[PDB]
Amino acid sequence: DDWSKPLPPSERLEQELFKYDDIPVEATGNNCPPHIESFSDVEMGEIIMGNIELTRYTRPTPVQKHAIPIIKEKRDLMACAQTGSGKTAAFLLPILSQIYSDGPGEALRAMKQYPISLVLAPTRELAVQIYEEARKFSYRSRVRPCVVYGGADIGQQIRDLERGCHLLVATPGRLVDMMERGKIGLDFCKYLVLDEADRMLDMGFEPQIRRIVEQDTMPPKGVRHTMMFSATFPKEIQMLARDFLDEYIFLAVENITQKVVWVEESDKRSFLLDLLNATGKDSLTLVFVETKKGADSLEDFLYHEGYACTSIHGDRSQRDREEALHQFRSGKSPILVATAVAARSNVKHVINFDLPSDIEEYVHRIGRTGRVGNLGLATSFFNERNINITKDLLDLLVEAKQEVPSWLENMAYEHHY
Amino acid sequence: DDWSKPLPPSERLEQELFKYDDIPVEATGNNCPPHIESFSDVEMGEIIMGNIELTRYTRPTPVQKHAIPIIKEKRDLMACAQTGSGKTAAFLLPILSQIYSDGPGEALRAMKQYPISLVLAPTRELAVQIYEEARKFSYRSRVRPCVVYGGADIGQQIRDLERGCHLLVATPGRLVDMMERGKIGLDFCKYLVLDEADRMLDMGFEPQIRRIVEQDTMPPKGVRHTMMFSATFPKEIQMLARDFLDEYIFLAVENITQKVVWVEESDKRSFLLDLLNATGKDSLTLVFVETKKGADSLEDFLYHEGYACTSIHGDRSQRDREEALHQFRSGKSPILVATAVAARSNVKHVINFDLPSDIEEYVHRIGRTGRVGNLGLATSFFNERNINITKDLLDLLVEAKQEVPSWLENMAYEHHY
RNA sequence: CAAGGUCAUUCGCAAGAGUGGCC
RNA sequence: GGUCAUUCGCAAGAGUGGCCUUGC
Ligand SMILES: [Cl-]
Ligand SMILES: [Cl-]
Ligand SMILES: [Cl-]
Ligand SMILES: [Cl-]
Ligand SMILES: [Cl-]
Ligand SMILES: [Cl-]
Ligand SMILES: [Cl-]
Repeated sequence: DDWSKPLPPSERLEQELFKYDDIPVEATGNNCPPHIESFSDVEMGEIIMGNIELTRYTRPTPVQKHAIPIIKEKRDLMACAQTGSGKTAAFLLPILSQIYSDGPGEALRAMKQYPISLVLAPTRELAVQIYEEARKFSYRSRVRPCVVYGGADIGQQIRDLERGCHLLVATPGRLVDMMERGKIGLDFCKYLVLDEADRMLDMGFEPQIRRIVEQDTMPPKGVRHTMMFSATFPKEIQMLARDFLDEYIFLAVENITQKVVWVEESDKRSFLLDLLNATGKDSLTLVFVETKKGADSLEDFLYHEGYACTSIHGDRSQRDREEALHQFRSGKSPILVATAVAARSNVKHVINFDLPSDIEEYVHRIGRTGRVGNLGLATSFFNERNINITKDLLDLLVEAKQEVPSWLENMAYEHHY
Repeated sequence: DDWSKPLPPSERLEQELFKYDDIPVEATGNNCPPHIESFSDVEMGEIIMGNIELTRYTRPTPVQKHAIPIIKEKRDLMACAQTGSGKTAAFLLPILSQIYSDGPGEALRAMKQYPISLVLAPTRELAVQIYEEARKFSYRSRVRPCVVYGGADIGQQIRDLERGCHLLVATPGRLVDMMERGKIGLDFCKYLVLDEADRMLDMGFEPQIRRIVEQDTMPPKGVRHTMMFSATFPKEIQMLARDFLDEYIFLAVENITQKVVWVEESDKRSFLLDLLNATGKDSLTLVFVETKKGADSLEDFLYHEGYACTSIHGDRSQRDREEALHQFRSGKSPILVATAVAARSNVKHVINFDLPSDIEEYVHRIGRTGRVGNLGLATSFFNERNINITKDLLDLLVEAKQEVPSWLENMAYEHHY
């Protein structure tokens, strides 16, 4: 009855089983656990780490970087995250990891089915999707996932439950039916997550959810560990979160024309001058560069060429920074040269004089333009010093439905394949 | 009382804690388990895999690649391996891995000290060395190693034991002393390894070893798991192995002048012709090349230049191979051109026309010369295509006390550092 | 003094390419 | 055909190193 010990392998089973808008992400709450950079930063045990290998799962998605460490400290979570941010692994990994570590508990040890974990989904296509990922992370484990949803044969689902159910995925209406039929009890449900809670509300599932969570045998908030996921955060969702969550963490996650052009290092100042000379009366331009001395040298160059500009970087005093922000937003010096210091308001044009080394700085940078309904332009200079970001920038431009330079996908092929 | 679960970390403790002759290696026995290429191919659990990370052990030494899989399948082992082959990790990792997996057993649960594992060493230099390696692999575990040796204060060792001892490292004379004093009992010793058994015999420790292993409470062979390590294998060691081991696996692991020279690809045939033209009357030369058609094209070249040579590679029939070995061994065609097919007798000169991609194939190749008391010569041609083996070949030449080309250690610096 | 990113190398993992060897 | 091993490109993890960027 050790649940941290992996079962004997099975290769037949093995082969059967085996976006960018969400990168500005902030979690706020009491003693919020800091976000991780890799699945290695949390110790989720042999089975979980094993099955992570088998999925070929590489790095944690932005939501996974913040959700996973929150879940592992058994803190409730209200997460506003969209379809495609890696929500499923974000809660399935730490929950199962804890289930392996603790085992089934003396109630189910000295023993209808009692799932230790209940995942509620609005639709059949998402319930099955969550279920399929649960089997991949429960492979070679004694934890058996099940899935239960309306619109299909209830007789076959009943037959699957009786083969054992410790993690249950379900749609609200079909789960209510299984408890009236006395096939499921929630008396030992220590983990409850609600996926796409907004859609679950939109589809009219609140009475079933309140019946599942409040009018029956499920342990209350503070005892059970609760997670809510929803793409939008209207007040209806906030009131359900205050009803269902306890001392929780709030986690929150392209009207911009993006142009990438090839510019050799010795041509960058000339290319910049041409972009500035085509800039309107009082449009503000944000010029991002790599190094503090780069920002210093470039502001002097622009001054000697007759452009009213200013500068800001990490070694600037808070006073020097305020002076630059004054001249910039008064329009007197409408060009601001900055390092990463100014990646994290109403800027019309962001120029990546130097592209950054990682795709996340690129997101933060272009996020200073094209704000709240305005039109924004982001122009980036690219050469051989930037192949380290070829593949991630190409993937981003494709997702953003931006024009992709034909030579850029050619260099992604030639370097990565 | 779960021993697979890691303890809370400890920062202070962490930084407190954190050859090439041995690579022709063969294990023979009944259903001998196959050798591994990485520590990952055997599942030694969270704690072990953890602490391997923390020591930064990257790959298994040749002895480890064969010993570890043998130990994990609970097979006795007689290993002829020298100090410096990674013996300690070879038995410490799988033994501790199993102890974590099984725990202490229901005997020690309901409870002088009873070590589950006893390591016997000839000297305190090796006892302390093994003990320090055991602490690195038992960090954050509930398994406590101890070390006990003559020549030091027995009073301090006694008080270390009663803080708990599950893995005991000891010298024979000081151990028997502890069991006469009733401080150590062997009634639960399921793992026994004897390190440098030859030296232990040389130093006169057989009566103590026979008293420890045969005349007291240690479980007999076939019940306990026994491993013997010794640098030499005289018949005295073999008789001790037949008394102490049960259905065991036998594991067995610089009179060659080695020259490395820079040869561009278009110059190799010219360089080879000069080596052949300086070859004695009835000396046999082995010329190793990379590809089968490389071997074909080179035997044709040597033929059209008037050299009696022959060839062998993987796509040659057993008949074609015997014909080539006939002309080679008779002296009629004293040059044999071969791929790796002939790396694994009385060869005077081995020429690595093409250096191999891995350092293991290199030694197997040079092992065909300088055998049975004969000064052998090994000539290797090197260029840009062989930088992948720069550091392994440089390290090997240094250990072999061979002359190192000054340009070779310079290219190791510029590529790896 | 803390964080993070990139680059070199070492190392385990997958996909891919090339080559070698075994039946 | 089927198995195995090595190397190289890339993806991702850990350490060393170098470089750079931030916070105080
Ligand atoms: Cl439903
Ligand atoms: Cl339950
Ligand atoms: Cl200031
Ligand atoms: Cl050793
Ligand atoms: Cl002694
Ligand atoms: Cl014992
Ligand atoms: Cl034949």
